[PDB]
Amino acid sequence: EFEHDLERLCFIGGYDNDNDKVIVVVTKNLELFKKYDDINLIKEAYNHVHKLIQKDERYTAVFFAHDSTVFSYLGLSLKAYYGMDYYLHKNVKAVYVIHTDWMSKVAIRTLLSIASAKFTRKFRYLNSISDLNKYIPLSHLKLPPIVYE
Amino acid sequence: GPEFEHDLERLCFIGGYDNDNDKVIVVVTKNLELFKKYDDINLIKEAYNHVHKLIQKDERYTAVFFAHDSTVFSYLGLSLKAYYGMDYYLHKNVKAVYVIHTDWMSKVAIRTLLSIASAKFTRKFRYLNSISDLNKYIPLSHLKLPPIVYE
Amino acid sequence: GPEFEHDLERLCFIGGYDNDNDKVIVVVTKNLELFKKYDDINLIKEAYNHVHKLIQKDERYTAVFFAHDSTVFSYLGLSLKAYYGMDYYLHKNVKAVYVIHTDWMSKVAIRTLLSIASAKFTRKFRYLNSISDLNKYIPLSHLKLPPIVYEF
Amino acid sequence: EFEHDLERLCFIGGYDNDNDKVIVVVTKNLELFKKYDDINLIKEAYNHVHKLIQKDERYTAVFFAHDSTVFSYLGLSLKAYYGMDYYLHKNVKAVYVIHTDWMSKVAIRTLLSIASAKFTRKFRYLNSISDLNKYIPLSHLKLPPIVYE
Repeated sequence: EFEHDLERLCFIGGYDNDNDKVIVVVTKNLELFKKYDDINLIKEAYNHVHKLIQKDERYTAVFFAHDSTVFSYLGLSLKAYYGMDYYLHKNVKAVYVIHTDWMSKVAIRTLLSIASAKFTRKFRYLNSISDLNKYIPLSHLKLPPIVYE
Repeated sequence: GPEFEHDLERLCFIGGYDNDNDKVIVVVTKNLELFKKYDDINLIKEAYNHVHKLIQKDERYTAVFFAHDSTVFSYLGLSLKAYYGMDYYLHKNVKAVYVIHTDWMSKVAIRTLLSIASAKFTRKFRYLNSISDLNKYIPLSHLKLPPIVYE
Repeated sequence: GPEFEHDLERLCFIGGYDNDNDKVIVVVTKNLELFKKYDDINLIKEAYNHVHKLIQKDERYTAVFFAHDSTVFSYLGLSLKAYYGMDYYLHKNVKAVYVIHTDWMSKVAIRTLLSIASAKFTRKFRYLNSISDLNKYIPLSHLKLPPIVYEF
Repeated sequence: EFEHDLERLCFIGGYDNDNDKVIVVVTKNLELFKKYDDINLIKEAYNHVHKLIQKDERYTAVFFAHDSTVFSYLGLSLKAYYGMDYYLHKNVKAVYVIHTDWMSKVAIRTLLSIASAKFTRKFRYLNSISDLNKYIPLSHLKLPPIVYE
């Protein structure tokens, strides 16, 4: 029975401290489904998550990305998570990706950081060293001569 | 070898401290050309490692990027791409970051738009290194976890 | 001046043809070095101008990015970024885009994620240069247009 | 009055051949509000547009971006368009942005080209020049000697 394989790829692991669902997906386990022939997978996957999250439920998603990357399993899991109906995106408290390779780590942090308004507000674009003196005193910094020419 | 770690310090270093006495780490972008002379090294990985020891896991700090003349490019482009894929704590804990470029608008017009179009969905995500880091956000006692987070 | 136009052709040129005799336009990325010598200029706008003369509107072609080098940069990210902000017809009409680089994944890992997370809404957009170009898609006779698209 | 300064920024300019609305936004016309004070502008705007597109209704949207960049007017009109309830994004058939400055044109084309799956499908990452031979024959190419060291 493959409905069991499909239950070790994605399952309800717990219920956090607010009593809302915490659904786990273990991306590396997308390899069990290679053994089947003439399957869809993403429709099987989509109707299964629909069985684990009904409409109106606020939940948390957690992706265990051990032994997968943006170019293999974690790529498709996340692409597939993005293709979900909007209510799944509206109703998540947070998505967690845990432990992937170095590439994908810095791929993810870049995407998240482009999206972090809290952070992109912190930038301040000045035209020369002179205009910095107002915020950080130039008498407080040892700098090479390159920054002065 | 050691010449490499010294070129790292000419690229990124603590220049001084502000009032409230916190680090002001500068990156003299330009100085990335010092690395063109090298054989095989993942520069960006070694550079992330250097910053990680310049600023420890909780201390508010300031960052400033110098890149005055245009050229091809000022490599300011690549320095902020690197800074954007850095650890999360380095973004939450930074007080302000100053770029000195003049022609900045042409650079960061693309990144301003990608930020505009960033979905509301993708602002919910957070990357974590080990599964222990997921505690504090969700207590792992509430959870059955797959056998791979165990030996 | 003329030296600048020559460094442009050393960077991006027509390389050859395939079948039915469609241009293969090579860009050797390591050749962005030639422009560090210069002062002033918007290199990115000059290169966009140069490609426009190398490939006319509706005409299929193949692109090849040569970046086998290493150190600070292969120049492949900077010239792929430049390629992504080119007019839509250059992307519709390219047959294939061969990027010759060893360590390529570590660069395009970031763009693969941004494409994954790109919304379906964003995919509905299109930039047009002039109000005239909109006629193709929605007929302008059907519409009241604000006086601003006019010059009474 | 002020409700009389919105129809000049957003109107149902007409209908396409398939008999669905087309909504014009003229991003420039957005300083007719610096003269008001108190006015929140963003919520009045959302209310106005909600009165031109009914919930179940497919439409087009065109942005006349004459005299605006990603750093003014056009940037806020798009940040605002992105802030809208999901049905406005599900329901558009297309979004046209017309005639902005060179920066923004390049910024817009870049975002769309990351989005465009048909485009990014066309890349093939070969490891060295030798592998290019199976696709484009090197008999056919004038190349500098650099591509061969």
